[PDB]
Amino acid sequence: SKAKEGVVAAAEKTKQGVLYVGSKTKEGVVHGVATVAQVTNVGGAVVTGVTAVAQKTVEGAGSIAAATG
Amino acid sequence: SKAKEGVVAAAEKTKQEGVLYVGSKTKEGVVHGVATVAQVTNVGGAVVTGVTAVAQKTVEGAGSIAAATG
Amino acid sequence: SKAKEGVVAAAEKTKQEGVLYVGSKTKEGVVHGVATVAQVTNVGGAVVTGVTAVAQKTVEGAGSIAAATG
Amino acid sequence: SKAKEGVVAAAEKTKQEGVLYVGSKTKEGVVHGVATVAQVTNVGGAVVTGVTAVAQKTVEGAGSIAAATG
Amino acid sequence: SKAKEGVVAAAEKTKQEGVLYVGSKTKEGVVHGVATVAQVTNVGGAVVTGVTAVAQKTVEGAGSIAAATG
Amino acid sequence: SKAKEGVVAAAEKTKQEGVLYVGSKTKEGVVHGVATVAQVTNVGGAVVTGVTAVAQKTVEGAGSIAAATG
Amino acid sequence: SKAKEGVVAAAEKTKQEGVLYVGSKTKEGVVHGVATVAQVTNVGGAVVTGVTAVAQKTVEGAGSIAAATG
Amino acid sequence: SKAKEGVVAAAEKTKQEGVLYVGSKTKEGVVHGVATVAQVTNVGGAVVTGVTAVAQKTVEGAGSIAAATG
Amino acid sequence: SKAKEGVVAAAEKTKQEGVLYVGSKTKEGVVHGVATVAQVTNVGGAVVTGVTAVAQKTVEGAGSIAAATG
Amino acid sequence: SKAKEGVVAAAEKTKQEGVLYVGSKTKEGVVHGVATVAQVTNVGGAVVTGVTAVAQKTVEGAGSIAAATG
Repeated sequence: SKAKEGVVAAAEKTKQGVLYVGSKTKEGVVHGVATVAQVTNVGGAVVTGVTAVAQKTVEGAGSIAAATG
Repeated sequence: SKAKEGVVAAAEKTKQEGVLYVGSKTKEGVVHGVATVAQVTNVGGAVVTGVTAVAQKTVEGAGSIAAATG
Repeated sequence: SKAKEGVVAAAEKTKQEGVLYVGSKTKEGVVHGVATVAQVTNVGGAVVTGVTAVAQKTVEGAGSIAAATG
Repeated sequence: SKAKEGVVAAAEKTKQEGVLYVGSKTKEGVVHGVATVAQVTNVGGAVVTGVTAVAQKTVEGAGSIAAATG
Repeated sequence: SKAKEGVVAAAEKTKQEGVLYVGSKTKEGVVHGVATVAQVTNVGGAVVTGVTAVAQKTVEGAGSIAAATG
Repeated sequence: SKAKEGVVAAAEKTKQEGVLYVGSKTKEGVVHGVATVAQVTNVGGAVVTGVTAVAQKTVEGAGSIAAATG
Repeated sequence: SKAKEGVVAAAEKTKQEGVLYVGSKTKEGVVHGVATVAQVTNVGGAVVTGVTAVAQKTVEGAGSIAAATG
Repeated sequence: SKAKEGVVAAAEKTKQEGVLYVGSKTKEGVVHGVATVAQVTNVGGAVVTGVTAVAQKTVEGAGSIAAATG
Repeated sequence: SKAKEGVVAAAEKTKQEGVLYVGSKTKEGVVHGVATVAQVTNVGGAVVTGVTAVAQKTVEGAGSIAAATG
Repeated sequence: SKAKEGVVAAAEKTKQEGVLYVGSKTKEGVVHGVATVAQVTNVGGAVVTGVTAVAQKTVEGAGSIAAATG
């Protein structure tokens, strides 16, 4: 009895400045997340560009659980 | 008895000057944010994509992803 | 009786003039952030990709990744 | 009974003029952040990739990665 | 009964003028951050890659990695 | 008594399945043809100027360019 | 008494398959033809200026270019 | 009494499956043809300037260039 | 009496499957033709300037360049 | 009486499967043809200047260049 499952228990969180970005381009090609022709979780930040800035980003209580077959 | 299942349990949160400037000047931008050509794709946090991509204070709290397969 | 599972228990967090300047100038950038050509890919912290990539104070607290295989 | 399991228990965290400047200039940049051509790939801390890549005060606290094989 | 497992219990953390200038200039840059061509690949601390790569004060506190064979 | 003359004396001629093929393909070309100032110019042959310039059997007989300046 | 003359005596002629192929493919070309100043000029042969310049059988007979300046 | 003349005196001619192939493929070419001044110039043969410059059977007979300056 | 003249006399001609192939493939070429001044120039032979410069059977008979300066 | 003259009496000609193949492949070439000044120049034969410079059968008979300068 094939059963390609995935057994997941996942979370908790019980709680109780200047930024400047200047840019100039010409003829840019960007591919953020591709898939050509197999899972792809994301639980934190994925930043993609020609200029990519990430500040104070991934702060607290993440969970990723994957399964397969 | 094939059963391509997935046993999910994913949630909890029982919680009891600022300047941002972005100036840009492009020419001929070709952007593909999230593609799929011819298999699942979860997202539980930020996915930023551009020619200029800024992300500040984004993912804070109780982020949960389960996955299974077919 | 195949069962290609992933047995997961994963999280918790129980709590109780800064200047950033980025200046750029390009010509003919070709950027591929996360590809897959023709295979799991978890992401639990930051993935930053560009021609200028700056990450500050990013991954602080309670990250968990569990994977399986078939 | 072939069962390519991954047995995971993973986390916890129970708590109780800074200047950054980045200046760049390029011509003809080709950047591939995370590729896969034709295989798990966990990520629990930062992955920074560019032509100029700066990571400051990044991975501070409670990270866990668990993998399996098949 | 081949069961290619990975048996993981992994974490804890129970707590109780900084200037960074980076300037650059290139021409015709080709960067590949993390490739895989044709295989587990964990990451539990910072992975920086570029023509100019600066990582300051990054991996500070409570990481854990565990993998399996195959 | 200035006299900044010019004597031009220039003419006479007392005369008693070839295949040509040109293909061109351009993206974003820019031409300037003969002149720009911020100064005479006598022409009696071909001045051919382009991104693809072909001149076949052009100047034949009694080309008689005269010039004089002061 | 200045007389910044020039005296020109210049002409006469008392005269009693073939395959040419050109293919050109360019991208982002820039051409400046024969002059730019910020100054006499006499032409009687083919002045050909291009990115692909072909001149066949051009100057035949009594090319009589004559110039006299001050 | 200045007289910065010139006696210019020049002409006569009393005359009683060739395959040519050119292929060119360029990217980002810049051509300046003859002159960039910030100055007499007599021409009576072919002046060919390119990134591919072919001159066949050009100057035949009575090329008669005459110059005189002051 | 300044007289900075020129006596130029230049004339006469009393005349009673060739395959040529050129292929060129360049990238990022820069050509300057004959002059960049910040000055007499007589031309009566072929002046060819390129990144591929071919000159076949150019000067034949009665080429009579004549110059006189002061 | 200053006379910075020049004198020339010059010409005459009283005349009563060839395969050529050139290929070229370059990258980042820079050519300057004959002059970069910051000055007489008589030309009587093929001045061929290039990265690939070929001249064939170029000068034949009665090229009777002359000058008398200063």
